[PDB]
Amino acid sequence: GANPYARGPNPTAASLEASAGPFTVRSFTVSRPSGYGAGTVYYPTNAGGTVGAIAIVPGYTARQSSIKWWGPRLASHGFVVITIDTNSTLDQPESRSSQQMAALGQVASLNGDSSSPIYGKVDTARMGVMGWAMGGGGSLISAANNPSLKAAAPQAPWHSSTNFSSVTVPTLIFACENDSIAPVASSALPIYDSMSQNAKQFLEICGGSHSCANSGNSNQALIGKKGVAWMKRFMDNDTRYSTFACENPNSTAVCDFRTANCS
Ligand SMILES: O=C(O)c1ccc(C(=O)OCCO)cc1
Repeated sequence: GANPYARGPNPTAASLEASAGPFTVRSFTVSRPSGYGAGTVYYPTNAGGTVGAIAIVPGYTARQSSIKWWGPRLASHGFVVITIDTNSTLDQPESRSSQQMAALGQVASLNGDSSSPIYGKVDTARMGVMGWAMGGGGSLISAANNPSLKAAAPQAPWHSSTNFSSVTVPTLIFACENDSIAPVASSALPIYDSMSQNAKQFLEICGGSHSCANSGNSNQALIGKKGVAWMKRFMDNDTRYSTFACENPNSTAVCDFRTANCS
């Protein structure tokens, strides 16, 4: 019958482009981080069923502020979102992946903690990974190592190897045209081209610096619609989002669009 994971009203371009989704969001600071530096958990208060969880990691030198906008944007659509600070702001992609996974593990633990605001709010079997730059590379390593993850959506990713041919997890790569830190042509695009087994998409923002998908970006309507639609489609199996997830958005803000194996 019905998809047991579907949450929220039927989507529209306007409802996905809006600053906020349909659910009320609250947040808390993790009192004792397990395996990472610090975290903030964003959650819907009124989703109507258990929701999946997404862990988001910053880039080199960076903190939760760089990635914070995703917490309310995704949680308002029916997700538990943990944004993390790493043990060191100078940790590399492998370590960022371990930390990201440790954060997912703690979100799973908090689902079982009767003192937590997310007690019984999480479907621990449905998880996703995001992150910026080295954190984007960490997210891809997470996906490679943990193929039960349901979706990945890194931004301006970098890793010392571009070979992510082992990834079977649906992966959306946000890229920034004018990235001077992790140039598209040597980083995000080779990573995208490596992936052969999965649903995948590539979305490059015209004129974007390395921070083009960070908090305070000027394309939150398009980037947020894409990120939410990809997570809805693949973490929730929610085919109401198939077109939003798979379409070329036909946008003057998009300077490179690719997709494969999307339905
Ligand atoms: O996470 C980062 O922001 C970060 C990512 C990549 C690099 C880097 O030096 O890549 C070399 C090629 O451009 C440095 C910082």
